[PDB]
Amino acid sequence: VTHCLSDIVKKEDWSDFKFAPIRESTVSRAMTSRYFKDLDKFAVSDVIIVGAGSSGLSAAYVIAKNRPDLKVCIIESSVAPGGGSWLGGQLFSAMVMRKPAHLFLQELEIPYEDEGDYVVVKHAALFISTVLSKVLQLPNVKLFNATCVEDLVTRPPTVAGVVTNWTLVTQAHGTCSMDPNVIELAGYKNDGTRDLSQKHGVILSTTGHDGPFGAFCAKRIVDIDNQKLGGMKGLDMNHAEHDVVIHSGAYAGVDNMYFAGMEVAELDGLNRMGPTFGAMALSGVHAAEQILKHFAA
Amino acid sequence: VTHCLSDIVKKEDWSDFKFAPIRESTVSRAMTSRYFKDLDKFAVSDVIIVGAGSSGLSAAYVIAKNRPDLKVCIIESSVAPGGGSWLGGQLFSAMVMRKPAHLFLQELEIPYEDEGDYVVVKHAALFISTVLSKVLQLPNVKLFNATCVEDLVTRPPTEKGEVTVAGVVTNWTLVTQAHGTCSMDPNVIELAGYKNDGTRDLSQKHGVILSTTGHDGPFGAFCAKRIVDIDQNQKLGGMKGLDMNHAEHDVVIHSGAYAGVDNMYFAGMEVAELDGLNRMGPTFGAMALSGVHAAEQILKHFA
Amino acid sequence: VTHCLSDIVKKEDWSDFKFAPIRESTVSRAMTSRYFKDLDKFAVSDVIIVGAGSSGLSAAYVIAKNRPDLKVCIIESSVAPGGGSWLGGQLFSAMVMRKPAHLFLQELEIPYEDEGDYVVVKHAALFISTVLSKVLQLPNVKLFNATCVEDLVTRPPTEKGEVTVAGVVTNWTLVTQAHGTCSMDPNVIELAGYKNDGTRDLSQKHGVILSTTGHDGPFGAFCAKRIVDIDQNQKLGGMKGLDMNHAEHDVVIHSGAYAGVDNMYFAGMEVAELDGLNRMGPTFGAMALSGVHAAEQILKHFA
Amino acid sequence: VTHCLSDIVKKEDWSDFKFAPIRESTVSRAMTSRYFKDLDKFAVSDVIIVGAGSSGLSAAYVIAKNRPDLKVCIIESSVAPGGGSWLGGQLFSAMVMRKPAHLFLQELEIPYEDEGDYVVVKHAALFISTVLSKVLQLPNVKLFNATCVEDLVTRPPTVAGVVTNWTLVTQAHGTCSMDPNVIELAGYKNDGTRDLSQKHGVILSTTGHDGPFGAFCAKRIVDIDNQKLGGMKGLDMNHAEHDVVIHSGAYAGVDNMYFAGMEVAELDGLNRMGPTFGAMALSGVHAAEQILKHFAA
Amino acid sequence: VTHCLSDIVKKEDWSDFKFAPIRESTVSRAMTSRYFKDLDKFAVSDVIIVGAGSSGLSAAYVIAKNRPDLKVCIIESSVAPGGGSWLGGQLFSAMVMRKPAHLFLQELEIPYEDEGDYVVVKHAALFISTVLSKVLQLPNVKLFNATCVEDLVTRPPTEKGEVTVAGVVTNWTLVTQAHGTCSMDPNVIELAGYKNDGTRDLSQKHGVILSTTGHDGPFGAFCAKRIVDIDQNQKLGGMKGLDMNHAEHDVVIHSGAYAGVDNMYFAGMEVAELDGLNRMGPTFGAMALSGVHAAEQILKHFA
Amino acid sequence: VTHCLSDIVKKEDWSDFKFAPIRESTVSRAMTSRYFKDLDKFAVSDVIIVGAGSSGLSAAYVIAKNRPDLKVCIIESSVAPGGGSWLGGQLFSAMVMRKPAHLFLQELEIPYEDEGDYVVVKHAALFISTVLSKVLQLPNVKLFNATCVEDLVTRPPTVAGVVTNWTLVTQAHGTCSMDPNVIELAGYKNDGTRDLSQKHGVILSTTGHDGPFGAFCAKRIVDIDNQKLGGMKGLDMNHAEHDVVIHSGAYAGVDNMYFAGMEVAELDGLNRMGPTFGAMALSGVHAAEQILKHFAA
Ligand SMILES: C[C@H](/N=C/C(=O)O)C(=O)[C@H](O)COP(=O)(O)OP(=O)(O)OC[C@H]1O[C@@H](n2cnc3c(N)ncnc32)[C@H](O)[C@@H]1O
Ligand SMILES: C[C@H](/N=C/C(=O)O)C(=O)[C@H](O)COP(=O)(O)OP(=O)(O)OC[C@H]1O[C@@H](n2cnc3c(N)ncnc32)[C@H](O)[C@@H]1O
Ligand SMILES: C[C@H](/N=C/C(=O)O)C(=O)[C@H](O)COP(=O)(O)OP(=O)(O)OC[C@H]1O[C@@H](n2cnc3c(N)ncnc32)[C@H](O)[C@@H]1O
Ligand SMILES: C[C@H](/N=C/C(=O)O)C(=O)[C@H](O)COP(=O)(O)OP(=O)(O)OC[C@H]1O[C@@H](n2cnc3c(N)ncnc32)[C@H](O)[C@@H]1O
Ligand SMILES: C[C@H](/N=C/C(=O)O)C(=O)[C@H](O)COP(=O)(O)OP(=O)(O)OC[C@H]1O[C@@H](n2cnc3c(N)ncnc32)[C@H](O)[C@@H]1O
Ligand SMILES: C[C@H](/N=C/C(=O)O)C(=O)[C@H](O)COP(=O)(O)OP(=O)(O)OC[C@H]1O[C@@H](n2cnc3c(N)ncnc32)[C@H](O)[C@@H]1O
Repeated sequence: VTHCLSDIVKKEDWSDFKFAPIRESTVSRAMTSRYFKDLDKFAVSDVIIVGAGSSGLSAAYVIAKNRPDLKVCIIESSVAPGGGSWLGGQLFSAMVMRKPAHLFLQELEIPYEDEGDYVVVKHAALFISTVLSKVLQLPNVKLFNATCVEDLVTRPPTVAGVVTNWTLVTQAHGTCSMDPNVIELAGYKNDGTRDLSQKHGVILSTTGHDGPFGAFCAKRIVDIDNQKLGGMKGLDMNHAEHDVVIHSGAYAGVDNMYFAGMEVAELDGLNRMGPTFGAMALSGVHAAEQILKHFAA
Repeated sequence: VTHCLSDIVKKEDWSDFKFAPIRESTVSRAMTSRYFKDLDKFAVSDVIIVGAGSSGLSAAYVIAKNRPDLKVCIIESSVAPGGGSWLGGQLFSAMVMRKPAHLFLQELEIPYEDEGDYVVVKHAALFISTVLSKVLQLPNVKLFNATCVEDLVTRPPTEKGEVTVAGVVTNWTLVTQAHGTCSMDPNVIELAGYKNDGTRDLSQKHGVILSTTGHDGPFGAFCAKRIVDIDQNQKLGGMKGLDMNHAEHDVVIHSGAYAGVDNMYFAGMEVAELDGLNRMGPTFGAMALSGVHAAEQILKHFA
Repeated sequence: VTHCLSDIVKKEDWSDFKFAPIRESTVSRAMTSRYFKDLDKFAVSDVIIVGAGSSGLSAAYVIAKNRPDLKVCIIESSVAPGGGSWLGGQLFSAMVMRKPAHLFLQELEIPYEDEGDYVVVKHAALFISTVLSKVLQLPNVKLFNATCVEDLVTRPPTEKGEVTVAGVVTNWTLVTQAHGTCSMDPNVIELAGYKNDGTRDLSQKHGVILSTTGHDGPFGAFCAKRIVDIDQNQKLGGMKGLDMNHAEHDVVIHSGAYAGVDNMYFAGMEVAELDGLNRMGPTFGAMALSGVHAAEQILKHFA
Repeated sequence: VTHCLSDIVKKEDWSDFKFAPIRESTVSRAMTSRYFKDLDKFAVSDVIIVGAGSSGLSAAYVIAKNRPDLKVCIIESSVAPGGGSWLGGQLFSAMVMRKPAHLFLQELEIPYEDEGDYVVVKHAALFISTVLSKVLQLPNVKLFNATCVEDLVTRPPTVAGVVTNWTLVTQAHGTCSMDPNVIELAGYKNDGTRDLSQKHGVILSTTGHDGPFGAFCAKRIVDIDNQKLGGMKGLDMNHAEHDVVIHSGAYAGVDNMYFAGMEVAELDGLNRMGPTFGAMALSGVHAAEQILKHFAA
Repeated sequence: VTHCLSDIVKKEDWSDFKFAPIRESTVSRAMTSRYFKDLDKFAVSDVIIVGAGSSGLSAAYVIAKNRPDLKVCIIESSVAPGGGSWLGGQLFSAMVMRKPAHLFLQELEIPYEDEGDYVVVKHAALFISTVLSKVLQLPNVKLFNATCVEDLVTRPPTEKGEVTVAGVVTNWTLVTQAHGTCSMDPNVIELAGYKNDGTRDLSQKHGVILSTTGHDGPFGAFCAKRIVDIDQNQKLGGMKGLDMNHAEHDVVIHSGAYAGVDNMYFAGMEVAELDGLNRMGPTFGAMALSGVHAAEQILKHFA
Repeated sequence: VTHCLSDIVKKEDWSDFKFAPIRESTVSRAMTSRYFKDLDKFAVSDVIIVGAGSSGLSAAYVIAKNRPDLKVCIIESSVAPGGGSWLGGQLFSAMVMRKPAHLFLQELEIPYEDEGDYVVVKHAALFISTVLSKVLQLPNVKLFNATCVEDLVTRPPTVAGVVTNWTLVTQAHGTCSMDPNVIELAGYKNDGTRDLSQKHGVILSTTGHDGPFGAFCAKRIVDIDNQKLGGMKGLDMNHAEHDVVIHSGAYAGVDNMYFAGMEVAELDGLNRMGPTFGAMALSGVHAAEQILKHFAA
């Protein structure tokens, strides 16, 4: 039997095992210094992705892989990212993805079972953990998990950033009050006005349809903007997956604002697809394409 | 600007995009058929790992990588696996691991920042997502997430002790969390080693349970408490104060075979609860390496 | 009618008013940079005070005023500090303090009504807001509010006892209140006195914990219970009935160094829970003066 | 080592320490007598301030300091006053105030760190505790904390007072029922009609935007009055802080009614500012100016 | 068709009806002034009755009717007094009382149906509303409803026992129910018998507590549990099974002075919890008569 | 010392005390037989009063005292009747009643403190317990407490009864489902049609403004009927108490339907009065007058 310590630990009872000694504050400072550096670096971001589910992570991979220089800030309200992609339907495991979504799986080197017009990843968790791993390895991506977007930063008749807090704080806003923080989009001067020498940053909202804060940016934009929440319709896989992919990308009516995933179905009043995931990944690819074109222009 | 569909979607507006058509029942049947196959195949398992946190997943990797033929059944009560390893401390990100835990990171190809006597993974999420990915790709590993162990399957006492494990009693976590409120029976996952009359077959290797359910949360230290509750010759030590030097050392050394019960193994913070050890707070080297230690003992059992 | 802007706002409708312009990220960075500096500076503290109620804040004032060079780290689980001192009894306002506690009020310049053997501050809120203001102005005091102590950092037993304190284990209170529900690790604040290998440096003064977490609420008497839970040579006395004469006397006298644990101090109603003393109800002289007593002992330790 | 008892306690073990003996009822009566005197005195008030957060307390200081003769009744639903000013953003400590808000800090002798166009108070708690201390020391200010305004006292087509209860009672109104009390504004006779020989009292509502009873008086006035709740818009510090300060003061459509703080943003549909506090203090100053002018006329 | 306003309202549409005018503050001051007078007058009481249920209210009537000069202070945690006597069993109405409890009904002029060995009040609500009405009319009785006893005021041990009662610790019930969640101090109500230095005045009759808090609900058997919790020479018997013959007999006989504590009395179902007696279910004769028995002993104390 | 047992119990230790022996089932049957007799008798009622608070009980007394022959069915959702009349305001005790409400107190022989234009009952609980006692003593009044009205029984374009359940069942309707019972008004045949030889029964709804089921019949009538819920306005004692008394009685738009108490303020959009109780009692008297006239015609 062989493992990473086979050459270092020679006693069967592991009596010769040891860690190098440590002081508790060394650990605290190592963590906190790095988190402040993140908060400082990403206080102005090029791309803010709200929601690290299948659509948001798929988009994050394509964006960051193509433009490793861009600061991609991912805000995820739950402790565990991945949203609704840890399971298939009814607590079962298998993740069905219709072709050509398998081309995304090949790119990420995610194995699957080919069934002709669709493929199956043997566990939804395998897809999402793989995408997470690959996204997180990229140099200018930051995952702020346990952190919720509570509002939008705006400028008079565009988005200009997001308003953030610890999720557990947001969930206690009903119950002394606790202010949020802010993450700003690229493109402004120290007087708060537009700097046209800079490319404007963008928000991609991929907060799904479900859960405590589902379809968050859609509701807030509708709350402020002429626009109404379409409302997700009944389940119809052929029409739902097609429309979600096609409708994903730039939002008409607000500048520098993008959507993907099931949030698009809520906003545009499209069908839903239930336990199949091709459109989540590919809507992320589509949104990412449009976002990458914005930064190339 | 290139991506996986660049060769087949040529319209800027994606108007030429399409999925192959589908019928809803095809998707349903594709999912359900597979889940039953899993339930049928793993109804008798060689290794049952309770809790897919850092220590459980680290152990799973070492076991399954070394013995890809063993049925390794991972039961995880939460929807998302990974337990307490998606964050560092106080909702911050960085994962500190003391050397020699960095050798495990090297094996898994997880990048880190070397600070001398310890290293830092830039996000805890990077560690746990990577281990998950590599574990789940193995051919005889199954993750039953959203599924809780709520009791042990046992056989009567022997010379080895009062408690003799033979499997776990399972349910959907959401069902378990409603038991206090018409009642809903559990399922069972059995360990290898028994005949069709329920008695031991000594020609067969007995399966094992590795419990790695941590110390915290709704079901923390589950198997430790159940074993103590069944056998009053044993007691819960109770996790003591934070002391990184002593806690990480002791958790690693004390992980593995549990003295009073046969075919029963522990790793991670559940060991600290059971043996009354110190805790270490936001450092993770002992979680990975206690899993490695338990895995070694389990592999030797099957050798 | 005059106010701070009378010289720069001349329009009755304030149409000539303006702020200097600002960028949102400037504000964010101004806040976050400072909080990290605090976390870095106080990661090793000289005095850790658990609970910013009347007794904790009174102690903090005496300690920091006498020794402004000491890092005095105040951990308070609630958003608003002040604990039980924003009101008198039954939601009424007046704060009764028996003499000689009025001498403390004089030092803090808190006005009161003299009734002979006792005095009355016209609102409890006036006492606690004033002490808070004066404490927070001191240069090496830090208030980490919305932050809970959920465990102790320890070192192995010595001749001084079973429990040896070396810091506190911390988290955002809202996280602590969710532990029963993916798990979230704590942070640590360490006491002065240890080297980079985690062992004691006898050339350095050991830091101290003063626990003043009261008797009531979600985390009442936290350190008393944790110390009792770790060392079974000690037990929780349990707060007895209301008896103002005996309760206030005993709480003041019993406050200070805890007999069984080194570098550990108590004041306020937590002392009553630990030593099994009477309670006093809506009178506050013993809270302030027990803080003074504990502060004296702590200053002597550092002298 | 020296403290307030160094000349009175001479034993190291404090064995010579003693309190003067007391009877429990002496303490009870001292508290209750004073609270009834308060209830009696302030049953008719000149200024009722609803909400003791940054804006309400800032206004209370300016009003009471300039007119120490006026009965200023502060109603605060929480046990601890101070509202949302015990923290900065995301549970961090520092309180950023843009100039000229620093002139308010100088007046209250609150130390700060000067950063050019803005200043920083090292802990939000230092600002709010200092203002509280200074406000509470004034002779005709009363803080009724743990007490909630549940409704308004009115007279046919003005405000004439507030309807009060213990907050914990208000929070149980959903669950035998429990009547409120009343606090009346100055200006009426014993038959309940207007006494024009008296100056009419005023309400200043500063109940914020957040929490269990946020924007209370705004919602209730809109409920009764032609007026609609504007609804707080997205975060934009330049426009939010400017407008909140400017819009604070007398409400158009109801006589003797004033607003300040974030309640103004909800009512008038303004932007929000997130974790900066200059407009809270200065909107209170502005409202206080208008209120003081009403009582001077 | 006649009613109280027939002589002053002559219009069929009541258009000539009117109230005398009023100012809102007149009403407020009328209420608050009176409540403070109550708090001031009863701050020292002769008899403190904890719980305004059937047994407490029955005792109150007998005590106050016989000695109208005594300050009888009734503390009731609920908004509505009457405890468990607004209904019979299983939400049905009828109140069964075994003879000789019917003699109490006769004294209170409560009509009943005579069934031989027992009688029936047609609605439990009729019994409890009538006793309430007659009790509240007495000149030195005060009902502090919506007010909970959450502790006892005590003095140090004597020859009479470990626990020596000197009053009760009070708060608004809604505050007490929030203690587990900034902390809120209680008030105090003191028993007659002490001087201004808090010590006993042997020239004065000591006041008494009668606890009648039942067995059930949020604060059931409060004083029994507190007395047991303070003095470990005593234990909670625990209410046993239902046995009407033995339960009603024993509750009546065992009610009155508590053996281990001076100036302390019990009646009703709290006695069953304390002494470990049977329960009786939906019959109420023992509640009324145990109150009578306790009242007799209390009156003899003051005689 | 003398009590009801002084001639029966002669031992100081009460050792000679005894109850006559009993069998547990004797007690059960005595209770249950009587409750079924009530359910049977009142299954058709002449007057159904919904809510046994100050207004409903005041009305019940006047109705039943004048017409002891009428079956008066009082439905009360709480275990304890009395609604909001066990306390004055802010958990204080005193009950202020403006004249001429004192004439009602004299009739019920409730002592009070005369203060000129108003009187004070020393405890609200004294008023409500006295009225309860006197109402419950009447021969054809039944109090079904712990019982909630969940809906109305109707006949096509009138009320014809109420739909009832145990309150604890009603409160679990959100969580296997549990059907209600019915209480019918007098006036119908066994085929369910109107019997014009009989006087139609009436509903008086006095369910207040507050609590879990406040203003129940007002909301349900508005739900079905042309009519809108006025909504209770601000506190103004002079106008509120006058209007509540005047507006109490027959509802225009539904036949055989009456209101009194604060439910009238919700329905007709009137002011509220806070902690004064004259209008509650007198609105009950007014409603009772109209109801008694209906049964006299
Ligand atoms: C195909 C399947 N079902 C279809 C059907 O049933 O018809 C399905 O719903 C998809 O898996 C959804 O994927 P998508 O990426 O659109 O959203 P979701 O997985 O919920 O991810 C959203 C993520 O967004 C997070 N989130 C949600 N709201 C917020 C917020 N305000 N701030 C930060 N993060 C937020 C949330 O925690 C989650 O991780
Ligand atoms: C080092 C750090 N902090 C130390 C300190 O603060 O002192 C720390 O606690 C570690 O991250 C814990 O790692 P470990 O693998 O021991 O447990 P955890 O991450 O809780 O994983 C346990 C997993 O086990 C799951 N689980 C818990 N109970 C059950 C059950 N009965 N059935 C199935 N799954 C269960 C649970 O959801 C979770 O995913
Ligand atoms: C005299 C009066 N009544 C006596 C009686 O009724 O008999 C009375 O109880 C005093 O006001 C209590 O003063 P003290 O300073 O002992 O405690 P408290 O005011 O509860 O302050 C404790 C503080 O400590 C905080 N706290 C409590 N637990 C924790 C924790 N684990 N970590 C951090 N902070 C904690 C808590 O939020 C609070 O602010
Ligand atoms: C600048 C910052 N954030 C801006 C942003 O996020 O965009 C911010 O929100 C300010 O700190 C708010 O200050 P403001 O004084 O407007 O309100 P707040 O601090 O909530 O104080 C309101 C006070 O009013 C109290 N309160 C609230 N409602 C009531 C009521 N009905 N009766 C009595 N008191 C009440 C409440 O407890 C609290 O103390
Ligand atoms: C005979 C019947 N059933 C017997 C059986 O089922 O076997 C039965 O239980 C009797 O009705 C009980 O009468 P009793 O007077 O003992 O108590 P109860 O009616 O609960 O009245 C207690 C009162 O006491 C109150 N209370 C209870 N605890 C407290 C407290 N700590 N402070 C103030 N008041 C308190 C409570 O609200 C209540 O009103
Ligand atoms: C004057 C004072 N305050 C004025 C102000 O604040 O402005 C005040 O509100 C009065 O005391 C109210 O008297 P009223 O008789 O109108 O109602 P209330 O005492 O709530 O009685 C209603 C009764 O009706 C009951 N109830 C309420 N809903 C139902 C239902 N659906 N079925 C049966 N019973 C019901 C409820 O339990 C209660 O006992």
